[PDB]
Amino acid sequence: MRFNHFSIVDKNFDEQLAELDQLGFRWSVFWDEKKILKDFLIQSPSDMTALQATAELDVIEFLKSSIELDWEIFWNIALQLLDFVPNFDFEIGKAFEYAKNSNLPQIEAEMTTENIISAFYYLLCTRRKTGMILVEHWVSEGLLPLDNHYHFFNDKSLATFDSSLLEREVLWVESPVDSEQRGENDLIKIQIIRPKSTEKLPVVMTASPYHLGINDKANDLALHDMNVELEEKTSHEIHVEQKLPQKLSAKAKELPIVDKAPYRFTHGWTYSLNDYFLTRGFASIYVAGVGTRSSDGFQTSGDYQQIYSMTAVIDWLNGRARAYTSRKKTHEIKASWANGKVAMTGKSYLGTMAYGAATTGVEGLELILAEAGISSWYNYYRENGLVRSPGGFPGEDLDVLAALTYSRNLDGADFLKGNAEYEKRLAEMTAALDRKSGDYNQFWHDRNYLINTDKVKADVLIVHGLQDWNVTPEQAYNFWKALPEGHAKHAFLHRGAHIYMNSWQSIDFSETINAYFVAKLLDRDLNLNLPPVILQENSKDQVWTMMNDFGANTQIKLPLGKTAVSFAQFDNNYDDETFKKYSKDFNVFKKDLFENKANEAVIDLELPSMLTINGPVELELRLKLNDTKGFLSAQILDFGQKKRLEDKVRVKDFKVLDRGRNFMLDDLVELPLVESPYQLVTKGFTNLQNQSLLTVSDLKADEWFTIKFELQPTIYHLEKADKLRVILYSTDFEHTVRDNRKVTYEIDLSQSKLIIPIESVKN
Amino acid sequence: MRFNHFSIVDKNFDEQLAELDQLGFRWSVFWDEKKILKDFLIQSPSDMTALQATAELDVIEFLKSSIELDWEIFWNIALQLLDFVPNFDFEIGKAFEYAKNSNLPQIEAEMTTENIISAFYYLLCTRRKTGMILVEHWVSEGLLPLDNHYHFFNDKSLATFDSSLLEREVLWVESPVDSEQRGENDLIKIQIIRPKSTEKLPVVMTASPYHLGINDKANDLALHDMNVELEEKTSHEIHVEQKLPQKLSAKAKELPIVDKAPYRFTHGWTYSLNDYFLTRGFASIYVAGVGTRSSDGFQTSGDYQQIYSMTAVIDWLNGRARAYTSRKKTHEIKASWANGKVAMTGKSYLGTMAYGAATTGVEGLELILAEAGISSWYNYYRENGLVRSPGGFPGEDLDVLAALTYSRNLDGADFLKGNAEYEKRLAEMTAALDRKSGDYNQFWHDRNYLINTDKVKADVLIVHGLQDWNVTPEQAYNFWKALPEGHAKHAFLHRGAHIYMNSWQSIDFSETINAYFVAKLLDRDLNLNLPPVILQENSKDQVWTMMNDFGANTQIKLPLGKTAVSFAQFDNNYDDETFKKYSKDFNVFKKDLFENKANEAVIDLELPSMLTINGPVELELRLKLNDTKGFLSAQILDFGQKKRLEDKVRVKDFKVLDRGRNFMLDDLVELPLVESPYQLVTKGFTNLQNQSLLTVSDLKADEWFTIKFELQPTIYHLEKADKLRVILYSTDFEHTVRDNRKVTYEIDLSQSKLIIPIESVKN
Repeated sequence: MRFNHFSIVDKNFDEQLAELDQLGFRWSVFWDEKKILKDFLIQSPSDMTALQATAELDVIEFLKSSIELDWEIFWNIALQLLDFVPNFDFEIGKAFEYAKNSNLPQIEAEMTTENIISAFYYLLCTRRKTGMILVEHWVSEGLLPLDNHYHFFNDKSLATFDSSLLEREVLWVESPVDSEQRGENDLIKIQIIRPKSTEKLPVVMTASPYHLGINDKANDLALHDMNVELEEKTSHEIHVEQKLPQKLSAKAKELPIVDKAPYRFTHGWTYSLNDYFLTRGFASIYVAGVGTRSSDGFQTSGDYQQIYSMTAVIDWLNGRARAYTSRKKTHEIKASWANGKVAMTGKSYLGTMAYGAATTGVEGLELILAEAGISSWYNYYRENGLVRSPGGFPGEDLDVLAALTYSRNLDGADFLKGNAEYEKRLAEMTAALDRKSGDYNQFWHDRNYLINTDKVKADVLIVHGLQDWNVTPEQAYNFWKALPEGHAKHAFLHRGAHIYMNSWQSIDFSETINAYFVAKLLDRDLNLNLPPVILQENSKDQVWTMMNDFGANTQIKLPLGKTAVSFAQFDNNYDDETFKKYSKDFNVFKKDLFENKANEAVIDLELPSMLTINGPVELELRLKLNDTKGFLSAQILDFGQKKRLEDKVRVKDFKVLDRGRNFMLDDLVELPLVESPYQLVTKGFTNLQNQSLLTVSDLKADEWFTIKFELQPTIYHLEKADKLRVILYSTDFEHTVRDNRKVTYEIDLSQSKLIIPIESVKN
Repeated sequence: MRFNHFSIVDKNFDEQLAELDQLGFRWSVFWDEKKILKDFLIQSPSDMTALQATAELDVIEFLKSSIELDWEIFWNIALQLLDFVPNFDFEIGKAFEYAKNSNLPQIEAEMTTENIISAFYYLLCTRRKTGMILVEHWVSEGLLPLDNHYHFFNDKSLATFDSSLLEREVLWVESPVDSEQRGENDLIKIQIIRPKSTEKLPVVMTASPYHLGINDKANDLALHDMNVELEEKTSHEIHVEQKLPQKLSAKAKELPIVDKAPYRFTHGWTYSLNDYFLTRGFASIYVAGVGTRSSDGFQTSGDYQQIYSMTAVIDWLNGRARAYTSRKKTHEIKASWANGKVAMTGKSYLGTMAYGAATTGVEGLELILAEAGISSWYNYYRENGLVRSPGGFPGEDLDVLAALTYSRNLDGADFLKGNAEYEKRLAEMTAALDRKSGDYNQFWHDRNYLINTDKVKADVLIVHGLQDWNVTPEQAYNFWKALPEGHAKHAFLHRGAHIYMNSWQSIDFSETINAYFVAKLLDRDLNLNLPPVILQENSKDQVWTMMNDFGANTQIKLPLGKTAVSFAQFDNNYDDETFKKYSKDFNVFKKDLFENKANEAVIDLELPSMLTINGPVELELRLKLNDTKGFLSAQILDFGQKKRLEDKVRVKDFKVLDRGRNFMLDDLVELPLVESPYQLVTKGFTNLQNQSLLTVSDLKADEWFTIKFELQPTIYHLEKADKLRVILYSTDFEHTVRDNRKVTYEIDLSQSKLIIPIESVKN
């Protein structure tokens, strides 16, 4: 196995001794090393009598013997404390080497009392085989009491807050939006989970429109039919201007103020990362926003009205907004328990709200941890003037999502009063989507946060899977690039798909975030020094590395032509039998597509030297077709039998992650390295009539022309022997419209090039 | 969706009113029905303002209106309380019908105050769509306080015990066994989890050798090679006698007695069913037994020494055995908090310990809930004088399991002191297994609990999957049949494989067990009337029914011959290329086998009339082969495209099952009904030299002979149009040894019959 640590903060010896002292390890520099070892074991929750010290002695016998401590014996014992099984996982007497091969943090210096003290200090910061760093594992076993006070170790907050004393309250924040123009402010319900504390508490907020329930039936009924014809566009230029929603201010009111919230709740969805923080002194707040269960308004899905319905919570936490005990607005409640500092978490739609909220510059929002989020809704349901369904979900669009998350209709009483207004507004949204052209427009522009990144003041932490074709990498890439120069930002890019990564064995993600959260939300110094991007290497088992940026400046060019006279063509139309079996199951189409058994142009490129792709690949193509309309599709896969990481996790151990003290037990998981015949590196699409998103032009039939479009950005490393399978085609029975007209594409490969941004590395 | 209830206990009106009163619903027979409805909603944790009463009014408006209550309005509201979404899951105004089609308990009588009161009473006993009965759902939301006192409703214990006050203690019970003959009693470590209570507490014990860890490496290394030759047997008769282990008594000792256990623990594996009971006033005790981590002895795996190491715990709970605070035996501890009543739970090895423990007749052991358990170890690793690996695990045997569960070696300090003795005893076990003949012997006889069922005094509840080929149905079937006449016994047979069934949406299993457990462990009357067997119907979605017995007396006979001159033959030997690809992956072999693409004899039988198989199928065959040794294999599958239940569960909802108050949240799951080309009904194997397990006979080559052997028992219903695919063959690359010698089998189909026990049903 292999470990990777990014959460270990370097500390001086005096600092180390002081922190150890706080944990009950009161040592001095002139103590004997075996005495320090003995005290370390005795003061801990571990069972000394079960530990083996050497090939011939257990720990007790070793302590009684005259044999002196060396690094091998130290590691024999340390690995056992880290949950490794001696004689089976590792060889007693070769523990030092085993630790080295596992990439565990190790002190490499002479055996002295001072060096031994540091080895123990950092051992406490080290991940166990079962997913938790030693110190937290021991804390969960009783090392420290549950006193509901902050206790820090290596700049991390420990789980010293009693989860049995958590308060679960409900209240409505008065937002400055009127999504349905009723002439009143929309009240937004929020759920609060906070530990007991004698001091103001930071907040970890998750804005989830899914939180209070989902409407699957309405979702399936709104689903769009992909089996339609591709409409031709007229030469024209698209014009847009940015206009932010006007904040509505509620009048003055002399209402009485209550101390505690009268309404409470017990069950609710939670993000395991938020739970981890609850016992570490961080309250959680979940908001569903406008158009959701128990709240007012329409499900404006993505625009700034929804963003403001969420950020109102932050205003309330900072005493800049009003909250009531109920929707009757008879009593007001204040955030007397909060310090006003906030951090947003969650993936997908939740990460999307974090990006959006960040672009408002709201004070108090200190940082966002946006995972698999959307920075511009247009790219989630479209691509270069084309209708492009999210990976795995054909027929989906913003109106289908609106129907899914308009949870107000989940309550019969609410359905009765607001269903009419809802359908009216959903129909208006559906027409605004313009699935006919698939072009960018004002409606989409109002859901593009990239144009407001200049207002971002919060630190930005981005998490994104490089095999996530649902919420494409461009989403993270674009926000990353639009952020002003010198802005505090970091990205974690893994190889999974649309999944979380806070329960993995290969990286100390939660512990790293812990350090970052305490510094930003508790007003402390951030001693943690993280690189620009933390990347999980492809074709490697549990290997993580660091990069300087996402998107390199250097680039090499590979011609698609193998000769000076190389032409390639393929049809758009399939036989009616094959066309209908591809439309019924896009997975069979993908299989054939990848194996060159469908209408396509395949180019197998032998790689010159090893290289690391870092950024969006560009496709410069010279083609022609016998029609005045059409689009092009392209997929690039790492072709050939080889071990590669799957995009779906596998379980390592069940319920070994304790988010407190027998609180929300979680499983330890990890992406498996398995042999595959190939793997998708990146893909992209473009409407041949869209030279750019804003300009549509006429297309001339039977005439040669050249197009330049980028594919999804990514970071992928290839060896000099690997092969890149470039697939060019039209209809994609998973993303684009399915038009079966008789058209023929012809590509001049010798005039076609593949531009690839590569990590210079300065190897 | 469809629900099935077996936990609802019938109660008189006076009883109903009294129980409702205890929940805070203080009603009288002369109250108006709308007033009762109003009080019911107001006194509950539900949100009245979100509920819809009619197609035009919400509940509040309905209460204010003059419209009277009828059964349709009642169900409109009841379905919402049961978590169904009005207007989407069901049609407002047609709620009564929807409830009927979902098989929900319904009162069918005139609308009166008395009938309305009963409808509410039983509504509280009814399962919600999300997996919990209404009353328990509301209790988890605060309907009743956490007072650590027993509260009963419809004969079920409610979750009124505070999980935050659970005590987790460790101690060692002095067993009466000396598995390694050291001249001392083996101390057995136990983990106790008990809620706070002012009265003696029943106990729910789980004997799990896996509990404290498993040794996967040792498991893989002990794995046996299946690619070996089949040895011929000599005519002889096997002789066995039953001899129980002599209980060793520890001498007297004047040790001081402590009040509370000094040793404690925090983390540990638990069975969700046991957790469910913790908050309902039932303590949990987990034991790993002899040869496990922190306990003395060898891993005797299955014999009565291991059984006694577990039952010693029950003796201690009843003041008949000594327990110490530590292995130093300096202080004694007594079970002052226990009432002495015990119930055993768990599946597989754990269910096996329950069967075994039951055959000892130990006082205090009131009942066992044995799931997928083994009643005789021989059948788990053998079948009719043949080595037959557990389904899915080729090469496994008792010694491989011993290596897996000898968890004492997981501690380095223990490895040092007892590894030598361990390997010595494991080698002795391996030789005793006699994989050469595969015959029954004394070693196996000492691990056969079926011969001691006359000593069973505890009620017996059996749970077993009819698609579990790991731990075959014969295990449950045999114990069921050996139980003395009139003995209290019940069986739940589902269609899953080696899985649990206490978190399903289609059956109220936990609630049924709740009622059974309180009556038996708390000395109360058992008013619950359960049928002999609760069976989940095949080829049906969420349908459960009841049967009078497992194994019918009636039987029909189907000839395998389609004509008077019908012969069939097949080889044993395959080409060396095919033989090695089948040995590397038995799944490809099974695929070919089922699709008649391997060396086999297939008989497609058209069924005359519909029928329900109930018991073991018998195969009377007349065959011959050119050899003096060999075995026969047979599999019978329900052939043909049709919707069938898979043997693996699918998730319905995440974390909706609360085992307390935000305690051990669990997912609601269910076996999915999907279309399949076929499905295995039953299979069996036999050594042609074994007329019976105890008599081995010589085999004559090129000579006709007839054999009669049974396949695995089961209950499967077939329609008159279904087809039974009977497959006869030799080598099974999943269960039996892989001998590729050149032999030819010939079967006389006209002299061969299929005897099938059928449920008379008296249709």
